[PDB]
Amino acid sequence: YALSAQQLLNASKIDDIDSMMGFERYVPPQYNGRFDAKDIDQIPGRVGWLTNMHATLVSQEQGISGVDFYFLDEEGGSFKSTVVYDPYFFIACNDESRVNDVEELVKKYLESCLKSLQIIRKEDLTMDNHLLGLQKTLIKLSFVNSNQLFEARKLLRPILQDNANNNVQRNIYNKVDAKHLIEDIREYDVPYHVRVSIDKDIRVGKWYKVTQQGFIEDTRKIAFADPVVMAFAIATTKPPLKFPDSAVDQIMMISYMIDGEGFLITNREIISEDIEDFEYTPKPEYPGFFTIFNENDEVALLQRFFEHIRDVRPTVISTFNGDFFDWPFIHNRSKIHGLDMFDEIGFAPDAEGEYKSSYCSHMDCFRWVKRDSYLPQGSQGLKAVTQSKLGYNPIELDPELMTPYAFEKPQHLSEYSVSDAVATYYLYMKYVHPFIFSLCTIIPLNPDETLRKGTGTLCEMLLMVQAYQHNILLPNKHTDPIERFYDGHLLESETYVGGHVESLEAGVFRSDLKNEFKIDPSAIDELLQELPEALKFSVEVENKSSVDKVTNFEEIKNQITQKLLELKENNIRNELPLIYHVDVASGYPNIMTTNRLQPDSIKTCARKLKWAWRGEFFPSKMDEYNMIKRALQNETFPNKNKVLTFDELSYADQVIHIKKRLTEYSRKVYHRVKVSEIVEREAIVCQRENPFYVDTVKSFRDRRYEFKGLAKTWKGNLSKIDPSDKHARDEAKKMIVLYDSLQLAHKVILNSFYGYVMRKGSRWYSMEMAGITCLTGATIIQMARALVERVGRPLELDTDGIWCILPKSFPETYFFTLENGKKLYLSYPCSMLNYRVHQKFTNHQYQELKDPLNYIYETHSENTIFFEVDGPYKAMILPSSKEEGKGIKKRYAVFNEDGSLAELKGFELKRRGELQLIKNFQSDIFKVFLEGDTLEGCYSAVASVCNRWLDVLDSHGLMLEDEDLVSLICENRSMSKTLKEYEGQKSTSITTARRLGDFLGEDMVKDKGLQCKYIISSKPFNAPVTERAIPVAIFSADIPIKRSFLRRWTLDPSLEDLDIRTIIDWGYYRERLGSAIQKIITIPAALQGVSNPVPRVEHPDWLKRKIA
DNA sequence: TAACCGCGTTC
DNA sequence: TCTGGAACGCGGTTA
Ligand SMILES: Nc1ccn([C@H]2C[C@H](O)[C@@H](COP(=O)(O)OP(=O)(O)OP(=O)(O)O)O2)c(=O)n1
Ligand SMILES: [Ca+2]
Repeated sequence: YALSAQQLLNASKIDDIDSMMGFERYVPPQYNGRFDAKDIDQIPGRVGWLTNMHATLVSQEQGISGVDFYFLDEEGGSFKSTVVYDPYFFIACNDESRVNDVEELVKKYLESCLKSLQIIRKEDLTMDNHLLGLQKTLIKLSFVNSNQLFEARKLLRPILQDNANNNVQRNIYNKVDAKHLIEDIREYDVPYHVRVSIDKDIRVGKWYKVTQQGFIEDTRKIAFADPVVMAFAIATTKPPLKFPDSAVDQIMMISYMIDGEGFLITNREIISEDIEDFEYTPKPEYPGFFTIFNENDEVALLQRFFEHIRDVRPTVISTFNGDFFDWPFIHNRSKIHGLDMFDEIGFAPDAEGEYKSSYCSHMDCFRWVKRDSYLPQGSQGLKAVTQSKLGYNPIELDPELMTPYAFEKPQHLSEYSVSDAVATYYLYMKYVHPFIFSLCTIIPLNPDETLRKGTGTLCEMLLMVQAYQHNILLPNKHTDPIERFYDGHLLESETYVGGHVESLEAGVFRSDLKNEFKIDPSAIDELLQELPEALKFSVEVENKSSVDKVTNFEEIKNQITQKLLELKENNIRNELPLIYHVDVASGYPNIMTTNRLQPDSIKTCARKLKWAWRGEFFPSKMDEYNMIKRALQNETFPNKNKVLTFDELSYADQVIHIKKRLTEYSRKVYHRVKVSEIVEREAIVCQRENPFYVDTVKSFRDRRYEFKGLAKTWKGNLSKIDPSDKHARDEAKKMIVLYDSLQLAHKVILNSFYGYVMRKGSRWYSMEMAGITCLTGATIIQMARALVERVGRPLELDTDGIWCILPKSFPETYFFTLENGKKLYLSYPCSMLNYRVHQKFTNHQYQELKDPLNYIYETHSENTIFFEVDGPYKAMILPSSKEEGKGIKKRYAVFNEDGSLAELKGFELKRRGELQLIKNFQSDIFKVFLEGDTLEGCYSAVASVCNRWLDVLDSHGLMLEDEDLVSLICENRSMSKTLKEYEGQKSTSITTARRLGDFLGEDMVKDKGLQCKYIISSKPFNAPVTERAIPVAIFSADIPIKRSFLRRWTLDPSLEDLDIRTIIDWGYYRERLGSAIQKIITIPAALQGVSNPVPRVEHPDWLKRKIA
């Protein structure tokens, strides 16, 4: 209909644009010989590196469905080739002996849109006897295009919903109709291009030969082709204190880089003078020679950008958040200027509002930064990312100086624009491009989708490929019920008990300051009894060798035994510690694969595993619940298109009202509004189920292990280089960052296999399997702690890792020597626990198909759960709570032996936003715990820094320049949603957002993600802090505006002193600094037996009493 | 006091 | 239409 025409027309537009960019549709010659990959060089065709793919319509050259594929050929050119393929989904039946009856129904019922029918079989993991070869019979419906596939779904849903409802009433005194035989539709929601990419085993990033028969992968060709890559960034005018408006604000410059060649177009109507060619090579490996394009006016600028793009023909354009700032600005500045960007460069927004093209992938690096970098949110800006992954500081410029510096210091502003471009091209080439394009080789998505789709969706794609290739029927996307009940109470949420976290000790621990250890002598007895087989376990399992080939096994056994035996005779010791960290490698994935954990396996073929369920429900019983429902049934409610009734509403809106009224009732009759209960649960895990899910996790884990191991290889290569070989250590350090980043980008995707069984809309949902994963790790990590606390002092614990200190005389690291001369590394702290993990947690019931033809299985033991050890570290600093007895989890600082920071967890320094005074305070303070000869001398050095920070606040800031003051006292906080979505809520961010609007206009709060830079006033006295919160920007406006809003915000019309120094609630920030000093310095010092080093910060009353 | 929320962390 | 999980710290309101 009118949908077809729009789609056929779009295909014609896209076809013309592709040809302008060098993608003419290529048809390979004919061949009547056998189609075999071995004979690839003789089958006529064209070879090309696959760079993109998109669904389209074809007109015998109604529309025909197909997928365009974009190639770069070996002769420096490009072409595209199309594959047609009939879209299809399946109809399931509830009586396989009458499948033809249903077949003859839908042939006539779907005669308007059906192209062909077929009876096919697939394996159904929910079917009885499916592990014996019994398959489910289905009707495969096929169509000419996707719109016809959707037309059939619209005709098939009435049948499915009518069968779910009961039958009509005819003769009350009384072979079923074939319409009732339709059980369900299946695989109806697979995106078409994912369907073609899976069924035809085509992947972006591989080499193919487009022949008449099909696509032949050329395994001979190895390395990727080199696409023409461009990355650009723009700079716009901006009213002071406000945001750029693509309506009124013009753009001044566009800076970009094409394969290393730098460019910068300028808008002379805004920037004052012509800019000469200049260079920005921030580090030697980032060459940046920039040729300038000075143009009269904005149109002239935009056509250079469009003409240059048209001439170099980029197949990848990279930006940094250019999907929601840059591209929409260029578009609107092209609309006002009468330029159609789509006819110019083939770029346009899509359904999600992101800007895309047919021939060119848009690589928004911010998506990679946000999803795969593993960097914190505070470190996700371009400057922080450039500092972390590129190893240099890019040029800075306060955005309020950008519009003026187009006039005053243009060249200064030309160096900032090129900086953003240099950092973006090399961020893409070094990190984003290799990662995403490699991922495309195994994921049936094009580059644009591999970069932006959620990691759970990426997992589902990987799993569907396995499911299809093993002829397993795809389950339909899971749907959660609108209401669930527990014990007669309406549930508000349910979950499983997740990871185990423990705060066990606080204070400073350093390798030069002795500690007191109490060694359980029975513990040493157990280690001595397990020592012979633990060392064998290290040889044969941990290093995949044989004790027959090690030549110092007895020496090592004796040295460890001697060290252990002395520790037993002296169980009370005051020694230097060893600050060690043990962590299970890929904990949850390895827990899953060890126990054959997968959603379809939750049902000696049965392994019972326990998990913990936690529910949150209303205190109201049924008898009450029904009462509030019938109350709302008698009420009127507004329409949404002039008044409706409860039952005339939707089910969703119904329970929305029920929940609100249920909360109110319980808050009165019960006072409590939500009750939480935990119940232990068991689940059967079949050990014989088709392991397509488990095997997918095992493969992707092994994929990550590759890069994780290379990061450890090169960490050792760098430790072997002499400090004088400067060029060698830089290459080694660059390898370390590259592989550490690659293994980290694989980490989120990996652990998303564990999270996917709880994702909304998941095809393989199982709360039980996730709950079992969490409880098992909780058992292992506590088993490990139970041993550490008997031999040393565990400090902190989270999920699968333990930080601890061990006596200096505890057996540490050893090196088996093989007859080959090669050595094997052994760390006894790790091997003692790994022998226990493999004594108590191995799955002895793991099963695999031996003979698949006769369906014979074998049973073996499996366990891939290993602690890895890092250390020994120079220092660890763990903070303590302000409340008595409580600890602080997920926060500490760790230092390497050479004095550099190893880890910094949780603290405000790294968190996004937060109070700059506390941020800057933490930066200066942690490195100071390294000073001092004794523990008491250590705390004194930190107190010196403390009292300097207390001095600036006690002096009401009089010691800082007013520029350093506006930065130290400000606190930034982001707003996830728009301010209108926070109605009925008070906070400092909301107040700042409201006042920013009453002063700079509602056009500021128009967009979510607003940063609220505020300072708290002492002005409304004894008033809630959420009200005394002023936008920092007010101290930067003209004086009348400042006083009006100030006096109003202070409730003091007698206010003429508009100096920020007088408005600040110094006592508030003095108390904030106090809580920081208490938790990092003084209160941990008390738990370590050192009197308050910072007496100006008084101890809590409970601490002063315990001191006595 | 304890429940409770928003944000951004550690797993 | 998209869309991995739970545990936790902290400032701040609220019952
Ligand atoms: N983003 C994350 C981080 C962690 N986890 C869960 C699953 C992990 O198995 C477990 C432990 O977290 P780690 O940081 O130890 O991650 P891994 O054990 O997977 O990796 P590593 O080998 O680096 O320890 O926490 C998760 O689900 N999602
Ligand atoms: Ca781990």
